[PDB]
Amino acid sequence: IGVCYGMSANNLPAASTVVSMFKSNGIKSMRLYAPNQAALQAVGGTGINVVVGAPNDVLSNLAASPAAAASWVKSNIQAYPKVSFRYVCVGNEVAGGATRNLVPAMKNVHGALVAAGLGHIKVTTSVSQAILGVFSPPSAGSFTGEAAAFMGPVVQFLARTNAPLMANIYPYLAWAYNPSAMDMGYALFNASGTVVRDGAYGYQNLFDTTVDAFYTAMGKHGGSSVKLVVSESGWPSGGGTAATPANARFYNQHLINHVGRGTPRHPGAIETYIFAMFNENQKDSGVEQNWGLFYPNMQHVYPINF
Amino acid sequence: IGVCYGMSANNLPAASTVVSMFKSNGIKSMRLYAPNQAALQAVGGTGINVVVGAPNDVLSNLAASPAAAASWVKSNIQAYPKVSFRYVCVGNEVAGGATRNLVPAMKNVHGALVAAGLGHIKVTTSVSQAILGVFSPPSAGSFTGEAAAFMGPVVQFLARTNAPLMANIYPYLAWAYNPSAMDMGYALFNASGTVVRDGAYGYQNLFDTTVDAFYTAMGKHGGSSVKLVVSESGWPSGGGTAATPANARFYNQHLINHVGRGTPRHPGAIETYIFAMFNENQKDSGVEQNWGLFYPNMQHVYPINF
Ligand SMILES: *[C@@H]1O[C@H](CO)[C@@H](O[C@@H]2O[C@H](CO)[C@@H](O)[C@H](O)[C@H]2NC(C)=O)[C@H](O)[C@H]1NC(C)=O
Ligand SMILES: *[C@@H]1O[C@H](CO)[C@@H](O[C@@H]2O[C@H](CO)[C@@H](O)[C@H](O)[C@H]2NC(C)=O)[C@H](O)[C@H]1NC(C)=O
Repeated sequence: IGVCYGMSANNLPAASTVVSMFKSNGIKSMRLYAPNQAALQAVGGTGINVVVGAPNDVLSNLAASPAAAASWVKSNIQAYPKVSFRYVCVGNEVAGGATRNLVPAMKNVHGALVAAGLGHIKVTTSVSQAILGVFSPPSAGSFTGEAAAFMGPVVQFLARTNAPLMANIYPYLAWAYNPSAMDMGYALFNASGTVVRDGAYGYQNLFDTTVDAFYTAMGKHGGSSVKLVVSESGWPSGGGTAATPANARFYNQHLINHVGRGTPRHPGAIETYIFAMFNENQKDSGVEQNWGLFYPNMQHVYPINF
Repeated sequence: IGVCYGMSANNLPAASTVVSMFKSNGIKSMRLYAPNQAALQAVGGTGINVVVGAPNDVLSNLAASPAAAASWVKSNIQAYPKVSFRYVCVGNEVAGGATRNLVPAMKNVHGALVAAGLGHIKVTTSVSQAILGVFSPPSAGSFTGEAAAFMGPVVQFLARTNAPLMANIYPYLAWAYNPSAMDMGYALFNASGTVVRDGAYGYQNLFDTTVDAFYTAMGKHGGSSVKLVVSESGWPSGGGTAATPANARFYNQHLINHVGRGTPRHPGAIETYIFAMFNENQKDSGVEQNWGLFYPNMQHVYPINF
């Protein structure tokens, strides 16, 4: 399992301490939202797989100038030969007109990587579950109209480069939108006795439903060979309805034990990253400040066996 | 929210006055059942979105001749450059053998719109909730055998053109059909909790159930990417059981406050049109003459905030 190393806080431990926590807890992969020099210098030579992101504010530059892309790769990838880079995630939940820069930026970063002999590092992007117009039933999975406009080209690029699509999937957020619309147990991996039939397949949790819905949506744009990586998933420990340490532990521990089995339509391990390592005090007040597995003081918010 | 501007009456205010009422009340969209000249002249330059219909009696002509369709578009659409046209609704609850002319007519109108540089105006059709063979539970939603025959091609045409399907949904009529079959509160938006449990999903009102049933039916015909627009919905203020100003206000005010959040399986705003602006004295005696938000003299039948 992997863990997202969010840094929107002013009281987190230093990078080398965090890298050490990953190692002592058995966390194999780390997702960074930007090429933080401290984190990259510290994670090198530790064996931890790294997903490094190109933040949304640099997308325009990477799309507009392939030279800028080669420079980005040189300064943030080639500069750290000891780091086990796995993917370069270009953008995170890019929206609006900025989506037009997505494919061009990915193409330019991809070209720069291959040229440096670093072509084993796959280029992808991370999308929100909100781009799904239909998630239930999974067999009818489709992207919304707006999303379909840019997702078509994105999915086709991933298919031709043999790169996976990254998706931030949060059963908690789908449920919290309207608590009366579905049983909480369905979103929490606690829906005993509940089997929602979709043709020949039976679903027991919202995570599987959403993952399979994404796969169906991708298949409609020529992406039947594209794998899905869950780049974010978690449950808040406070700040909102059902956001408690007990529910967060239940969700995350069940998630960890579940991803190796896969979904009804897609058996097999699903690469997953839990959001997030620490509670981040500089995010919005409410659930947003309570997504951490650890408190800034390094104490577990709740027990977890990775 | 939008409002249907029905004209089956002999004592309604002039079109320019009606348009003034739309503005002063905050009604953003208007549905016309025919390209009424007085109305189209009066609504131009107001910003009010317009759904214009091609009445059932002109369907065979539009289907048989591309030239007739181009002429219809020229006289009723191109002739009003100041009108904010949103959709062209070809037919309203077309039934029997006339349904064979549906797709041909839509194709011809669509072709004419594109050639004129008005391809942004989507072509659709409006169907009755009566074409649903099963509406409960929503996961089992499906069209009647007869409806399925023509709905397949209709939904497929809509999917290919990125146009929505319009549906006239009336919880009142479904309930009034057999009052013992369901609690009136369920139809009126006054149920306390979950009335229908569908797998992990909970429905507390008939409106949501019907909308989701339509989505399921469409998905079964290749229309999982097709959005639904509620082209009509309301509650009568007199002329029948439970038809009172208090119940009509309750239903309509709750609908207005509800549609922005969507349904259990389709969260998000649902484009909705309330039937209707005025009570229409040339309709059948009973509930049919009491669907209005306003009396012909322009007084509110009941207080409403849009
Ligand atoms: C997982 O689901 C079970 C079964 O619904 C939950 O256990 C019930 O919890 C309620 C709490 O009010 C009790 O009244 C019931 O008696 C419990 N059922 C049984 C069989 O003991 C359990 O709380 C859920 N777990 C989590 C973490 O939400
Ligand atoms: C909406 O539902 C409420 C609650 O069921 C109705 O109010 C109750 O009506 C009964 C009459 O049978 C009274 O005895 C209760 O005291 C009322 N409860 C409350 C809290 O007021 C209400 O009448 C319904 N509204 C509509 C328009 O049907």
